[PDB]
Amino acid sequence: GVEIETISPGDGRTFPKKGQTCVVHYTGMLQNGKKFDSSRDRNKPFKFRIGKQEVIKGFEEGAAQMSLGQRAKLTCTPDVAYGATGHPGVIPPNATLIFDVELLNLE
Repeated sequence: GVEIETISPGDGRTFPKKGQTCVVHYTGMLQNGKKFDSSRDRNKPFKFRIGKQEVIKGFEEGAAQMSLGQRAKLTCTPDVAYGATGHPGVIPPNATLIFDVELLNLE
C-alpha cells in the first residue's frame, strides 16, 4: 500500500510516465528508528527511470502519484520491499518504511 501525504507546493499536473527518467530527492527513515539512506548527503539526486523494476515496489507507485515540485510522504508496507527478506545488515525482515520524497525531475 502506498499512502500519499503531500506537503502542498508544486503543480499537480506533470505526472511521470513510461520511458521517463526522473530525479528524486529521497530521504530514508525507519519507523521508530533512525536514518538508513539519504540522497541529500551524497549530493547526487539519484537519476532513475520508470518501468524497469529498478526501485522497490512502494517507491515505484509513489512517484507516479506525485507531480513536479511536490513533496509527499511515503509509507511502505513490509511485503512490497523487504519484509520477508530484509536487506542484509541494513534493513531487518518485516520492516515498515518511511520516506520524504520531492519530485524535481525532467523528461
